[PDB]
Amino acid sequence: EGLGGLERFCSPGKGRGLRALQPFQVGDLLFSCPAYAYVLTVNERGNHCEYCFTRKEGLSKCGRCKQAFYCNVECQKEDWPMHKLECSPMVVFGENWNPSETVRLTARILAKQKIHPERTPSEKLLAVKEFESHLDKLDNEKKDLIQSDIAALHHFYSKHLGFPDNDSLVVLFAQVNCNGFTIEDEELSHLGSAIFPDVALMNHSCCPNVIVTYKGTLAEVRAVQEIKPGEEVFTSYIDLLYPTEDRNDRLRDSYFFTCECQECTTKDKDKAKVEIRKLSDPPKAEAIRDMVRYARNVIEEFRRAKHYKSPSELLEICELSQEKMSSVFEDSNVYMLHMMYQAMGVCAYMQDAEGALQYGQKIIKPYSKHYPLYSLNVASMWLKLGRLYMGLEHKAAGEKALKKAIAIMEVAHGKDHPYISEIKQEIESH
Amino acid sequence: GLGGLERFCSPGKGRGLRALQPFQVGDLLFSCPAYAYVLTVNERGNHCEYCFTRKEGLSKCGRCKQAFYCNVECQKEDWPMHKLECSPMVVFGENWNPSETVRLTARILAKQKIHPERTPSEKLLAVKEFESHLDKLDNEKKDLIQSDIAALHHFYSKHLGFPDNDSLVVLFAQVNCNGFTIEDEELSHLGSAIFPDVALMNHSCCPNVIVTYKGTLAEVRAVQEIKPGEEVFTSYIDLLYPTEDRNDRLRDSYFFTCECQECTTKDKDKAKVEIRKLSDPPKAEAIRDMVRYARNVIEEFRRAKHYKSPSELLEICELSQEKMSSVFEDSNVYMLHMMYQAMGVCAYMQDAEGALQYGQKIIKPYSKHYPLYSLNVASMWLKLGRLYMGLEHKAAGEKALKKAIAIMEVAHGKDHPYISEIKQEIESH
Ligand SMILES: Nc1ncnc2c1ncn2[C@@H]1O[C@H](CSCC[C@H](N)C(=O)O)[C@@H](O)[C@H]1O
Ligand SMILES: Nc1ncnc2c1ncn2[C@@H]1O[C@H](CSCC[C@H](N)C(=O)O)[C@@H](O)[C@H]1O
Ligand SMILES: [Zn+2]
Ligand SMILES: [Zn+2]
Ligand SMILES: [Zn+2]
Ligand SMILES: [Zn+2]
Ligand SMILES: [Zn+2]
Ligand SMILES: [Zn+2]
Repeated sequence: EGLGGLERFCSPGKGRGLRALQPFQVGDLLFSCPAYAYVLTVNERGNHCEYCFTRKEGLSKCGRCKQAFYCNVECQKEDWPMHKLECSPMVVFGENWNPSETVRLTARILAKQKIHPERTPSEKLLAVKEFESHLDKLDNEKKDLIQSDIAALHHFYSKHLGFPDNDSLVVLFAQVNCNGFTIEDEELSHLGSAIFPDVALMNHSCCPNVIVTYKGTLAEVRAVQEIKPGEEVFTSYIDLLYPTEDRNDRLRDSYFFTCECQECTTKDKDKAKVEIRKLSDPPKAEAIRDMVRYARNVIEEFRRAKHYKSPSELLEICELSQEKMSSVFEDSNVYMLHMMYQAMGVCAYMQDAEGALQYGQKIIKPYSKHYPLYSLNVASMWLKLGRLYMGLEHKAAGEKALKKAIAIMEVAHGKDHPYISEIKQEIESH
Repeated sequence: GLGGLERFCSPGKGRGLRALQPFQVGDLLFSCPAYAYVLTVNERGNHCEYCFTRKEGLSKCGRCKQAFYCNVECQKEDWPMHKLECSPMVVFGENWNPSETVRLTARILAKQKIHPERTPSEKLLAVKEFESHLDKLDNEKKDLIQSDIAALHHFYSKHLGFPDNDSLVVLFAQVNCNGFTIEDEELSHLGSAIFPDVALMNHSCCPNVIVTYKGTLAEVRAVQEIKPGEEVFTSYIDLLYPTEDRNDRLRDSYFFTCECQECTTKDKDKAKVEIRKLSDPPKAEAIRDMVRYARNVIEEFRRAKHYKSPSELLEICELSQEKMSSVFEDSNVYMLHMMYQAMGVCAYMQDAEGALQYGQKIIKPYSKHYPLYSLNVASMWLKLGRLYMGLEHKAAGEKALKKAIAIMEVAHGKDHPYISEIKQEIESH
């Protein structure tokens, strides 16, 4: 059928999209869409159920592989048609079993089509076969990364899968890299990847009118602005903190397009985001271009460093970069804030909560002013800063920060969402 | 309808343009703004994308950095067309290389979607009415148009509403027949455009008007005496080559055979295929062999420029000129063509002394094979002129430049900007 209040249409310049037929207010559920295929990330095993993504302590372990946990035998046998793709190879390959998460998700996509080749209730407006691939635009270096995924697919998932032509496998991974979703928790921590066909129909905008939240394996779409009949439903694919140039670089790299919304054409927030300190002698333009290029490099340098460097060395990257940037950038600069945010996360892992709160409170005020009204990046930041206070018995500034997240999350997740209950339950704990 | 001219059906040539009032040599028949246009890739940074203004120091486009404008005025004025390529040029990167015909065709579809009514550029012949010569398309020729439709969907599928593939075949066929290539004062390629009213004029190897450009505006000026009732004729091809070579391009590219005075009588075919009668007169078959050889090496040099070094291109000319000099006189148009190519290669190596030695040899016989007012002769005088100005040979330099002014003042007009800059080159001491 068709989702009530919404209609599929061809947006001029954006291919296909989702358009509203009835008015939607801030907080209204536009539609819900169950996952077509989904996988729990490796680092969250034991904390969430494999079948329904229920976070709970004490989960029944899988007898054969011991690396898959369920709430009970109910969720176990329900997940077996998909778990059988990995249960046996995880023990046979042992340490050598390490497929990418995109390959894990793709292997279950092929499995779902094999045991359910007709339209699922997850694709009432956009079938999985209709996913745009951008195959024409794949760079040669990008083509080897997709071929390396097909090689791992045959390497790990050859037991239960009937593989189509290699041409059909290249286009399948291309669609997954464009239409794939990453499930996140309340703290915006990575929980897994999934495919939501009807949700993938919505286009991108740096000033979106809806935000996507998750209730286990079910994706919920809720309006973050006022949506009138005839207006297209827009979401955000990327982190809206960085300037127009940085945003469109991720968009062109990962999705093969350049955003042309109000923010991207006028560069309104580019002044406040690339904020410069107006000392007596204003920094020359070349001194600004050098620091911005320096800031983007060290941000990518920190991403590689986390994979193999000690926490004390990751904190040294932040404190060194902050010194070099503080000569030109004000503390409200998004690059200064990013490094300070990474330093806050490293302190939270070393359980130096006092040091993380000094970073969290410093950045929270300038952080929120660069985001939309109801943003999950701001809500999760208030949650992280909130729960750190509750562990140090600072329940004054703790519940004050938690109510800020609840205010934003009640619009994004909804008032009945389970995340809203647990945060209220954390303020009740005396 | 344009005053002084009328659209009519020429017997044997479909439709054409006919004059109603007398026109003197140099009179502007009409002017026509471009319907769709595109700047060639190799002239970016030298000319504005919107108005083809040649100027140093052009504002670069922030998003793609591969599109230059005079100012933000011309930038946003070209945005309804530039947005078709701005984003894909960065996304595709190195792999973005559509043919210029596809670039121009993609902008035609953009113009018709935001302006489906009659434009002031089609006061006598609409774009929909362009002849297609679809019946005459060879099956192998159909593969080049299908290869262009494939690239059209491949590169311009984001902002374009594509009709049926049948409607796309007929569209590219119209572009290949009615398309124009904008040239500068040296007849160097600046881009492609569509001038509907200008495309109405038929071809003749002795034309009465010549088409010049003032930025993106095409200007038509008479090169002969035009009486009321006479059809307005232009030239589609380079009038240097013999009748057989000329009509081969016409049947290949425009699917017709010219039947003007030159083609029916072959008057200049004797002087163009001039043969030197040494003591033992060259055999008749030896002429057919050298002519076929000369036409082959001309196409052989055409492929070589795309991937061979300039020092190797000069070896192709000097080798062919030696073999041809046994039968052909130095005034032969085939000898002149290779010498013209050698002159251009020497000018790229900045060996202007070596290029001037070729230029002076060919300039006098070159002009005698062309009409009185021909841009091919004007541009040749311009290249020879400014080459002297770089070597401080301003005597023979301004003397060669005054020859271009004589021809260009009739073709381009006395108010044309090209006439001002060359006068500024003689005034610069
Ligand atoms: N704001 C935007 N402007 C132009 N293209 C956009 C866009 N937002 C999304 N897209 C396009 O949509 C793709 C994301 S998947 C979203 C659905 C897609 N339009 C479809 O119907 O298949 C991207 O590859 C991008 O090319
Ligand atoms: N001298 C000539 N003799 C015969 N046909 C000619 C011609 N010059 C042009 N043509 C014809 O006209 C086409 C050129 S495009 C210009 C206009 C065409 N008469 C029209 O109907 O709109 C050629 O491709 C050929 O079909
Ligand atoms: Zn469960
Ligand atoms: Zn198992
Ligand atoms: Zn944007
Ligand atoms: Zn301009
Ligand atoms: Zn651009
Ligand atoms: Zn002729």
